[PDB]
Amino acid sequence: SMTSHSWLCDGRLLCLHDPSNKNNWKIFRECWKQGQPVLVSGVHKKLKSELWKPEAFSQEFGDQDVDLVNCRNCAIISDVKVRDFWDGFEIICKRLRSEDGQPMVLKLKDWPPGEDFRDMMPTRFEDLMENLPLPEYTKRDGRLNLASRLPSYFVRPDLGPKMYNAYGLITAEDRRVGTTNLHLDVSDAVNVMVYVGIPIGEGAHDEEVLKTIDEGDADEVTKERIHDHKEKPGALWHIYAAKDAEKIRELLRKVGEEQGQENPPDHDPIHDQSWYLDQTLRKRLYEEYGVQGWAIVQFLGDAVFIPAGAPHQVHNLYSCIKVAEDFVSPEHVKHCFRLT
Ligand SMILES: Cn1nc(-c2cccs2)cc1N
Ligand SMILES: [Cl-]
Ligand SMILES: [Cl-]
Ligand SMILES: [Cl-]
Ligand SMILES: [Cl-]
Ligand SMILES: [Mn+2]
Repeated sequence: SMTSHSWLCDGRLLCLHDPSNKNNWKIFRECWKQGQPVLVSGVHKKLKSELWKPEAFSQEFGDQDVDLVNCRNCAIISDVKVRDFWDGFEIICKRLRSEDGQPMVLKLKDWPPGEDFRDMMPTRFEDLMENLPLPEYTKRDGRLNLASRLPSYFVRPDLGPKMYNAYGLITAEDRRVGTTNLHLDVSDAVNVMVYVGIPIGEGAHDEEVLKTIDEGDADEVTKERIHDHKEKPGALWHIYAAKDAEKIRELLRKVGEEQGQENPPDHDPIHDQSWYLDQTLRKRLYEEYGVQGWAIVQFLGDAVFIPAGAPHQVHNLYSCIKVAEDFVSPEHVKHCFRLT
């Protein structure tokens, strides 16, 4: 039967079921005030599916010049056509290959560039902004979004949204690599999974996705949702409370020193965006510093709400198109203030 909501992460994560329910705020606001992330399912059912396909991006924008990132080694592939990314999104026999002859795992960097999403793709901009959940928080002019109402004493977010496009990680060795490394933002954000590409035939890797979820830190209800099939899993997130950010910095300074890095005692390994917490490092964080996080699998149409100041990282299980909007809720405005 239909219900308003359910819990994941052993009761520590709110999951809202109806993205356009006018009463969502009554359930959301207490979890949000406590500094928790929140998940909202079903946003894909609200969107125009034909606007969010890889083949349409390639057809409309394919002659644009872009840079890619090789996720496995952070090498930059400079000044190639955006069709070279999109045509290999799902069809592995069309993907760029490294020197070893293997298909690469690529991220499309800064596309659309800077604040250009609305100008480059006005129909996509409308379809997304009209269907975002918790619209009093997330719309540019929502009553609980302070972004347009704050003086220069506050760091203000860029004009959005921003698109995040990358292939899925494939191999056992790939399990320890991030799509987006551990970092934090001084604004709140909502991140929507608008498309998941699961390759079939020549380069299918469904076995190692299932091994990754079964051997990892996800909850039993999350593990249930994977094994049911039915919905397409996109990306594995780890999110940490803003209050735990300095303990995470302490662990990463200690690990950097063990690995013979030479860093000043005050350097900020979260701001550097150079680390992915693999299973070893997540267990050490819990055992040695007493810090627990939230392990979240973002399926097609799931919106992840990330609180300002919360360290987070992302690992794509399959090829993903994500679209994210920054906002400034009153609950977390302290994180962007420029004094004390
Ligand atoms: C590999 N795989 N494929 C699926 C779906 C395909 C179409 C709907 S759901 C779910 C998983 N885990
Ligand atoms: Cl907070
Ligand atoms: Cl458009
Ligand atoms: Cl709302
Ligand atoms: Cl990154
Ligand atoms: Mn982020």
